[PDB]
Amino acid sequence: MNVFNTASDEDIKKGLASDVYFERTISAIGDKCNDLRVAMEATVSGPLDTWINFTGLDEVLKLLEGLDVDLYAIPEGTILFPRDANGLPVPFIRVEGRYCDFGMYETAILGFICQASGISTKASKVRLAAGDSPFFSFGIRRMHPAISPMIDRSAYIGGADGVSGILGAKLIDQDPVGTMPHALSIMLGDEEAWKLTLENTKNGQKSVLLIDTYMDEKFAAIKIAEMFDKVDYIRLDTPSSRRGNFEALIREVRWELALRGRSDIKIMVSGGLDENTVKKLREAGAEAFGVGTSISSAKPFDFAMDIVEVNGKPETKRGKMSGRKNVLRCTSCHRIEVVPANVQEKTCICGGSMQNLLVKYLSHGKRTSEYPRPKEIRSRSMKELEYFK
Amino acid sequence: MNVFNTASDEDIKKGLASDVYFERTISAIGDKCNDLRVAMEATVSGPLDTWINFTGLDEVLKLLEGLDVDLYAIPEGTILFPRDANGLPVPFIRVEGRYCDFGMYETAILGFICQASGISTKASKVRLAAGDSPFFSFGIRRMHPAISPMIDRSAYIGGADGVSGILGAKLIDQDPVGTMPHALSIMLGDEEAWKLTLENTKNGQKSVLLIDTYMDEKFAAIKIAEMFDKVDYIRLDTPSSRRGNFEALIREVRWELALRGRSDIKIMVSGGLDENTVKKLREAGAEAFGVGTSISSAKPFDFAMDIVEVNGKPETKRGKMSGRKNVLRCTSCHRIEVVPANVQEKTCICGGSMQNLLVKYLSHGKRTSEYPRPKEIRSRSMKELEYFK
Amino acid sequence: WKLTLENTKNGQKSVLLIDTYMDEKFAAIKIAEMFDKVDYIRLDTPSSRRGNFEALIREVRWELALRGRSDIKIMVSGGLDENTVKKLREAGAEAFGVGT
Amino acid sequence: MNVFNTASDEDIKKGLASDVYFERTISAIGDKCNDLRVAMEATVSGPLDTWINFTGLDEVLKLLEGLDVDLYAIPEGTILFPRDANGLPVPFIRVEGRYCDFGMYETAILGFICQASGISTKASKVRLAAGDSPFFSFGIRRMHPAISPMIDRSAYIGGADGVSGILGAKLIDQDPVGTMPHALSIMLGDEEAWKLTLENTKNGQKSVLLIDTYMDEKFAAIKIAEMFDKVDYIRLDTPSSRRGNFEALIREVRWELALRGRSDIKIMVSGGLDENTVKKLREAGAEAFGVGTSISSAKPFDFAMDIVEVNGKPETKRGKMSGRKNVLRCTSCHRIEVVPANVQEKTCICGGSMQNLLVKYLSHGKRTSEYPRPKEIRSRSMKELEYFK
Ligand SMILES: O=C(O)c1ccc[n+]([C@@H]2O[C@H](COP(=O)([O-])O)[C@@H](O)[C@H]2O)c1
Ligand SMILES: O=C(O)c1ccc[n+]([C@@H]2O[C@H](COP(=O)([O-])O)[C@@H](O)[C@H]2O)c1
Ligand SMILES: O=C(O)c1ccc[n+]([C@@H]2O[C@H](COP(=O)([O-])O)[C@@H](O)[C@H]2O)c1
Ligand SMILES: O=C(O)c1ccc[n+]([C@@H]2O[C@H](COP(=O)([O-])O)[C@@H](O)[C@H]2O)c1
Repeated sequence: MNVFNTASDEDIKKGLASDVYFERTISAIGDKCNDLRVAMEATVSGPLDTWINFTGLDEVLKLLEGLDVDLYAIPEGTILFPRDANGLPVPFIRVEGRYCDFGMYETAILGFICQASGISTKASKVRLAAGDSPFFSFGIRRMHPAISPMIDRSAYIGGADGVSGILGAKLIDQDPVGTMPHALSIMLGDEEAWKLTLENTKNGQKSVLLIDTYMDEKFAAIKIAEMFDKVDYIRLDTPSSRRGNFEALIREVRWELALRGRSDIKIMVSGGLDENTVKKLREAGAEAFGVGTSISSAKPFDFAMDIVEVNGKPETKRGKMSGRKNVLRCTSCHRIEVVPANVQEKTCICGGSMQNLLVKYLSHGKRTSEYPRPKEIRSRSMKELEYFK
Repeated sequence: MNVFNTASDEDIKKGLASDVYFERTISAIGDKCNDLRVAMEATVSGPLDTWINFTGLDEVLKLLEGLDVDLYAIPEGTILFPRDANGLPVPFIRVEGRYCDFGMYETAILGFICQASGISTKASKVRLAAGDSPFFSFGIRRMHPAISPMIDRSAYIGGADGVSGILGAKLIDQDPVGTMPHALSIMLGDEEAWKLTLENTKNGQKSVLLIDTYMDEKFAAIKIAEMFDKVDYIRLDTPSSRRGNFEALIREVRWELALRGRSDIKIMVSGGLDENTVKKLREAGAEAFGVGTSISSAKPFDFAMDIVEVNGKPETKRGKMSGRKNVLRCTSCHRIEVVPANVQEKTCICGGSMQNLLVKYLSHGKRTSEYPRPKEIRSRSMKELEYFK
Repeated sequence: WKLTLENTKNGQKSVLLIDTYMDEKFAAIKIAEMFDKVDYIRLDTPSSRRGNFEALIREVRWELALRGRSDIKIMVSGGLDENTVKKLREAGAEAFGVGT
Repeated sequence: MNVFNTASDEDIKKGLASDVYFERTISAIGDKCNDLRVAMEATVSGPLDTWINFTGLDEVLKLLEGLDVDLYAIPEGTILFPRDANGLPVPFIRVEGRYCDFGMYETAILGFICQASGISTKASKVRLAAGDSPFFSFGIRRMHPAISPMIDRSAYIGGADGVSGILGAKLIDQDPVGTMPHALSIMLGDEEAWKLTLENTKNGQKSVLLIDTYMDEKFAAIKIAEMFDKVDYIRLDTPSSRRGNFEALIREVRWELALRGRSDIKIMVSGGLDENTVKKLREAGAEAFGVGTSISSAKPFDFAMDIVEVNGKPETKRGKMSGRKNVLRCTSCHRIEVVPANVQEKTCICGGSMQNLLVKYLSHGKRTSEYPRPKEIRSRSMKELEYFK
């Protein structure tokens, strides 16, 4: 339909971004369509050995808005495990209405939550490792450009303090983050590149200088210390083959700077960073992190959507549990317990009462509240990430 | 800019889908821009323990067409390793021109080849395992819908005989593939669902019936054998928790059918399939495969783009090899050898002569040939996949 | 099933083997809404159908409670071990037939 | 019923050695009994990563003789894998008749083949490792005495040249094997014990002297060499805690004997022997082996018996393949292929023709041939063990 190999928002809204057997089956159903009301629930088949930071539901609402459907879901930014206290699959969203009215959208709805959720969950992990130190989403270049804005949104909501993509920055309503590339230094030499970068950085923003382009990080650090003065960060993006012991290198640089009484210069690292990498380099002395691929490429959660009830009667296939359900959670020990939809709360001297986490976002196609902006959502997940060490 | 969290083709064409430090650095360069001609080469830092089936270059050409740049690259569908006979990084594409003229596109260019390449490479692996048996791309639902068309294109070029997505089908100029979903059987019961599916399938296409919704695959298979007649395939999408030994189950079904002299009914499997899974189930008796997540979620190759020459002089950073280069390959023992761009061919009694694999696709922004359609490209990769067992 | 029930007397609990033809889940529903005095339901799931015996057992227990028949207890058997027993018990199995 | 916790032959013949639910179910069936003819086949669920040397069928015939049943089976001593060329379970015996007529015997029939088969299969393994060297079944003391005769029978049929048990010896029609115990040496001292043993050994039999009771095997070996003359074997049953390197010790002894030109004295080992142990000690110089626990305690094969057809119609449960079946094998490349009972032979240019391995041993309760004696059976398994390295 368009220039690149992508689906326009129109196309996806028309049911064009889907597996053909859906429209073909709806077509086969024909007249019976009018008489088939169902409730479908999305659950995680995917990785069960990890909690998840739910994200991407905003996209689902924009898609289903208008159809005569009811939509329940766990708010984005909520963190929990895929199975509850008793090993039951936790339903993340429930859709109700005439099957033929939205059935062709299964592909898109899953797509909206699988990939986004893996991203935000990976970012929350990095968030835990980075501690008080700032980290940024630097990985849109590893994924197809068309989805670069949602990648940065999920990395942000997941915990990133900032983002490098222009469009994602816009979406989360923050200024894009950026330092200087090796290119500048390869074209103009270090000195010229460093001077230019400093002359071009204004208040409100910190100075960052890339130093591993030509020299050894240690001598490049000395040269900068005794050449400039207003340099906030020094960034090391050490080539893989020079990374014998990145931690030892970072200690060496910090020592060499303090010796010259320039321990005011902070260190930022980037390049093939991970939560493990981040934790180690931080204990080594790195105070800022540029994290890309590990986050932008997070494996998606394997969400599945199934009809759990038909025309009021619980009905499913082998492997699924039938009936509409709610997701209750203790107001205290954040314990979960999936229950039949006719149960709204449950007591538990363990920690007060258990209240439903599901929330109605659409009623007959209409929104039931104003949707939170990214900042509000990541403010929620940071509070929720609290209960996870 | 648009409804969903995506970048429109306009946005990406405007340099909007990128890391801000690129435009910011180009901006800083200012007047010097006119005097900075560079050649940048994309190489695989990514997985080195595997060959790659290069895909996504078509998207790169549509992006760079118009800029006053020269573009060299390895044609899509070429299969090779990231390092050559002597462990040197193989350059997959080279761009030449004023740095400020395209420098902001680094993010998009990488995005176009990293993710697509992982997909097509994973599909070639499945292609090797499926043997003569047909397999289809069934995984767009795991990834964001906006990029569903490129996913199916790469799975196709990589070896898939067919694809389930509507838009991807259109792009590769083939009819979308589809069978029947559990939903149909959950709403109308098996019998009704099976009868409907058969009545709704026309010549040119084979009949496929999903059987694991309510019954045990074995008894559902008997019931179908002695109930219908014109049923080409039987599809098993056995729930994970019922998959004690999927291979043994498949043998059991095949035996039970032959006993009733209905070995004409073929078996198709789907659900969490892998190349290993595919190889085993095929040795077990499965004759068709629906492969999703393992392919749609393939890890991306970690491509990196660097300035390798400036205003005619070889120049790079630590970790990269400078100078423009060519990629020569033996016409026989498909051996590779990266060399300086002033070397077009090399002899080698090992197998004739070594000829350059790089091909000029853009000259001063103009195409230098008509771009191949998906069918032509996968016809190339199947020939190339020949030299790989 | 009818024969087994008619043939079981007081002092002893009723036990019905359910995995012979149907999927344990649907066989469990069918029994719940067909009988009433069935103490135990026994699953001797064939090895090749045992993808995740624990998950299957949870599925059955849920499907029964939904129909308010959580009074029906579950017994497992077939290639059981102390490890197997500990896991299936945490899964919801209340009786075990342990052989080999 | 008797002194010890055993089932008399009467008890087992009466259906007393069984799981109660069998008679209880037959009882429940009542009048329908007259109308329920079935065919049940025994298959190996058990270890599938190994071939099996089938044994114990003789016991099954003595149990079923008289009942109006037909019995097919693979002859004892046949060696093969549990699954055929295509991964299908191989049926080892088939019983046909009124279910109520023998159904209570399932427990006993399985018991007769599971444990015996593990024993004979383990012995064939030791047989392969022992090579040309003789080994004996020495393990009845680890198992309940009541079944000591069947243990030695299976170890013999499996490959043992001799057996230590009195009753088992009788059953295989051979003289029991025996050397001298530590007791004799603990009560009378070595010299007296050795002299007594020699004075008490007659022609036809070799002399064997236990030497590790008091001295170091090396010095005890010297002492014997220069004290006696007609000593055929020297037996080392070195205590576990003295077995630092049993192989090195054995080499040391052999050297010390040859030095004194007494390499005519052969060495026999015993104590915690295995096929691996046997292979190593044999390469070390041991020429005879006393093998116990590893054989007498062999894990049983997990045989299962199921109704595969009812009143002429193929019928089974999930997990089993229905219908009566035959087991065909190539007269050459000893390949197997289970097929429907209406197939007696199959061609295969691979190696002549495939002929049925199943053999009718009972017809209406009557034997259809004279049953082979143990010697004939192990003569068969040694020929069959040929095709296994
Ligand atoms: O400097 C920036 O603002 C910047 C923004 C986005 C990505 N990057 C670069 O891309 C690399 C990190 O991506 P990755 O996948 O190796 O983690 C690292 O070498 C950075 O120099 C750099
Ligand atoms: O039937 C189709 O045409 C079809 C097209 C695309 C995806 N699917 C389904 O999605 C599942 C396979 O995706 P996956 O990631 O588990 O490999 C499998 O259970 C199929 O039933 C099915
Ligand atoms: O139901 C009984 O009373 C019964 C008594 C003894 C043994 N069994 C069966 O034998 C199997 C268990 O033995 P095992 O070695 O697999 O643990 C299991 O499938 C049961 O159905 C069953
Ligand atoms: O000497 C015999 O005739 C003899 C007959 C049967 C068993 N044994 C002994 O029992 C031991 C071997 O049994 P095992 O289970 O350790 O292999 C070994 O120490 C022998 O001395 C010895």
